Amino acid sequence: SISARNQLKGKVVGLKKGVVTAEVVLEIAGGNKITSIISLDSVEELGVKEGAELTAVVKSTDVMILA
Amino acid sequence: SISARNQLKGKVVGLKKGVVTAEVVLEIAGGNKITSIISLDSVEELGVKEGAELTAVVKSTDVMILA
Amino acid sequence: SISARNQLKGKVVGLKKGVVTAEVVLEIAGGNKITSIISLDSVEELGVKEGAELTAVVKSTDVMILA
Amino acid sequence: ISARNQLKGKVVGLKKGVVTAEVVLEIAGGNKITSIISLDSVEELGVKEGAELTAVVKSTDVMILA
Amino acid sequence: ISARNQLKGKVVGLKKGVVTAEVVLEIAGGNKITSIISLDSVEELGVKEGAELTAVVKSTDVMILA
Amino acid sequence: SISARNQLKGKVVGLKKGVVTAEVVLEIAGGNKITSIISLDSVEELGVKEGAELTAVVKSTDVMILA
Ligand code: MOO
Ligand code: MOO
Ligand code: MOO
Ligand code: MOO
Ligand code: MOO
Ligand code: MOO
Ligand code: MOO
Ligand code: MOO
Repeated sequence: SISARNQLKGKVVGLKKGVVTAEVVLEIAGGNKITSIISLDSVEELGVKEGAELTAVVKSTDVMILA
Repeated sequence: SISARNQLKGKVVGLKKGVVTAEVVLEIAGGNKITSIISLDSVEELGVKEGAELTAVVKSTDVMILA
Repeated sequence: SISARNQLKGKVVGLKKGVVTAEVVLEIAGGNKITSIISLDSVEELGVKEGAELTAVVKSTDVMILA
Repeated sequence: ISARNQLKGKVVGLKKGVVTAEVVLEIAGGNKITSIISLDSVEELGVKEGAELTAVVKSTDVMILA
Repeated sequence: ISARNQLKGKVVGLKKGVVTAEVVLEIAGGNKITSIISLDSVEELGVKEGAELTAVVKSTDVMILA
Repeated sequence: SISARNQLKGKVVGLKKGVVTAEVVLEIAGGNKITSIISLDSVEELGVKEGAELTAVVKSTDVMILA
């Protein structure tokens, strides 16, 4: 119910922990890949792991268009 | 060749022009929908129209994770 | 259950609808005013109105420090 | 500045990485604000625990949860 | 402020919508900067053509093209 | 050919690699310093190095006005 209009359901296939940030790579429907860099705290708090089923969220105003 | 790690190839199915911004809705592979709000200038300059084939770009650091 | 680490509860004191986006000002702890600019579409589906209790959400990576 | 979200608080956490850094400020009512910025900024503004600072956020970066 | 991108320029365009507004500043070397902010900010900072202002951008929002 | 309206040409004067992200400082017209924090992965694939000419890109919606 949050306004972010892009919610892409997917599966974690890559995970890399840094000191402050984290990188979560999801395999989503149709064969596309989504790359997320978020805080390492949210990554540990949400219990993300390779194979977990997750949703990638993106606010519309953060989406560019390439012709 | 730009760093934005999320490039989702798709087809414009919705277009709405505002005064300063624009909303471009793409149908992408696998049946997902992407919603873009960008400037109405880039929308007119790139020549976006319903049915055009476009790529949605999203910088990794703008992607959240929902468990 | 989203990685976005900042989630500030409040009540809607401001609502302005545009053509593509819309403005939502929430009053949070301490009378602090939070202003959110989102899609017109999102406000309508989330049924936002003056007095509604909603939560404002911000990804850490959008949060700057002013000294 | 144009960013309309400016919240005053007290540094209650600071995590320094290699490129970025986390600052956790406690603002009015016990809410905590998490900010990830550049290490460079954390060295230059003078950020440390106990310090009073303001969290700034651009409106268009704020989502709404119903 | 922590945002490390602060470019000084002169307002050469201003477009007012209902909720947001476009400001186009000309900075050093003829480059133009496009910024979409809240109408509210455009009314309060005092933005108009000819005015000198600074464009601010957070590092983590800047992409790189090779 | 991307909607991102700000594209500032420059030469790399700064490069710092982290674990998940990396920092790139470009020198543009007027000696102005632009700092970009992106994914470590992106810097490696784009082969970024001191002295490289690259273009910094920013979406309008991330650009604030300081008075
Ligand atoms: O309606 Mo949104 O929060 O700009 O995707
Ligand atoms: O040094 Mo990081 O890759 O910002 O945790
Ligand atoms: O490497 Mo990026 O520009 O943070 O997606
Ligand atoms: O009033 Mo708009 O929908 O920001 O052009
Ligand atoms: O970058 Mo976060 O971990 O979604 O606040
Ligand atoms: O008017 Mo702002 O810079 O989108 O908060
Ligand atoms: O990410 Mo910064 O250090 O607020 O420009
Ligand atoms: O919001 Mo834009 O039209 O990608 O600069």
